[PDB]
Amino acid sequence: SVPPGDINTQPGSKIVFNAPYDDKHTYHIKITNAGGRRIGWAIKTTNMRRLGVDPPSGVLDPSEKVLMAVSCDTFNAATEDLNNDRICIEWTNTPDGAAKQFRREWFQGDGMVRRKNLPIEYNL
Amino acid sequence: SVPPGDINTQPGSKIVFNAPYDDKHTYHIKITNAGGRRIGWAIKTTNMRRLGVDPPSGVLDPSEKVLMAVSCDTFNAATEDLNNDRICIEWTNTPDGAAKQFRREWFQGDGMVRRKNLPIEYNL
Amino acid sequence: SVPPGDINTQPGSKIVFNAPYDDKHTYHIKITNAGGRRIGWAIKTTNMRRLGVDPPSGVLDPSEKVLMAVSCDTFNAATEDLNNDRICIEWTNTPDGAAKQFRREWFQGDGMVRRKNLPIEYNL
Amino acid sequence: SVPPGDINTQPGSKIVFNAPYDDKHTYHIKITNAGGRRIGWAIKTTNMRRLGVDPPSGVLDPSEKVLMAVSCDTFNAATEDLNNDRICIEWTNTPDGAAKQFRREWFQGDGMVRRKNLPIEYNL
Repeated sequence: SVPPGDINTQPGSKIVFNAPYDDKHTYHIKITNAGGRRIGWAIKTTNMRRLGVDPPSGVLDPSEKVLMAVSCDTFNAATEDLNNDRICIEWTNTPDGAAKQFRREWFQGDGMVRRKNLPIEYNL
Repeated sequence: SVPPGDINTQPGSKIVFNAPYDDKHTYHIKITNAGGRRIGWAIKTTNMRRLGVDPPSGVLDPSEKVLMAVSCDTFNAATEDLNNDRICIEWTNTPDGAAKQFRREWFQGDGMVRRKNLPIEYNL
Repeated sequence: SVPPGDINTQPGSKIVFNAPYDDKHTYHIKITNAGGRRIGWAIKTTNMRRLGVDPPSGVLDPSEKVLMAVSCDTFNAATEDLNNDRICIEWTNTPDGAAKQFRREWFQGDGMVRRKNLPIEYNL
Repeated sequence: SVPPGDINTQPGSKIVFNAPYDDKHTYHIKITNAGGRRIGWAIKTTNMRRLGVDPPSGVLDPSEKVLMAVSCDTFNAATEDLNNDRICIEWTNTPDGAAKQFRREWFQGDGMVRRKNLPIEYNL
């Protein structure tokens, strides 16, 4: 079809997790549909074990926005890696007559898919 | 960046596998860079067990073309599923000064990725 | 008297506030008495208006620890200064036979006072 | 950093103000840097109204010394408080490459601060 529009994030470059890490911390993100047509987006992390999202996917009209929540479980910054965590944002436009309900398919089918990465910075 | 150009396939819609399935059959595909800029492409199947590709990924200048070979091992069209096989083609443009050598990364970064599906039709 | 012992913080260098700034966010800090004797500590910020602490002061035995909560009200990262916020930690040892209850006086007295700074980093 | 060195005073324990109190009396103090490194010092009184200092703060190399002048305005011993006056001496070491010029900051900063009290004795 036609390349999708951009989205806006807050933060818009990274995301910092401040210690101490001995309690489930919950940060937030603002997704904003900068685009002209609707969109479908979905999130992917690098640590299903540690991080958590919700909601993991959705539909946004244009100029519409959403607030999703990232979680971080406890852990041991001493031991684990901290340079390789990331937050992945995928989105694409929605099929000519779509319903407000995310449909995985949209990605699977032939078409264009956009990305954005939000890396996690661990602050000790 | 900028949405990638289209590619051309032969076949361009599906791909049929004719029985009997008692040997390893080897079909072919023609990928053609219809685009204006170089591209990086890579293939994904739905049955790592049954199908096989080669080469699995590459770089194509514009108007350049390639011939890849699909394989199909023996099996038992009685017992297994045949409605769910697929061939996946992913491609994207290449970084402003790239070396002719596919680099996975190209996909990983933030940006645009195109896809095309070639479904496998089993003919009994 | 005798120079006070060190304390440990989590984080231990700075503290990041991630946008968006349209909701009161509440971060935490871990203070830990690395010292050999009891201590009295108290906190000072640079923006009584924006930030907030609690508890603002206390007493910690040795090896004892505390968790204080920093708050951040809403604001307008476009208007305000963001390079000049700081978190101040002051502590000193306690009088030979003290009761666990912070006493301002301890500072006002004759002897030694230790300071540690936690600067606030605003992440947009 | 590192705990500061001691200083020496003359007097070194108190300071007496002899009546009559019907005129501005001007006493003196000798501050002496007993320490190994430079220092920054500053004075605080308990009666901005009655007492006065000058100079109020300075820098002293090691073994260097200074003479500051305390003032005492007229008043009415017969009724005013006389048990609560004090003279406060604060000092700390100076930043590795400092300019002989007192900088308030030094105190505000990340480090240790020493005190010494000179109480005022009113002699009737």
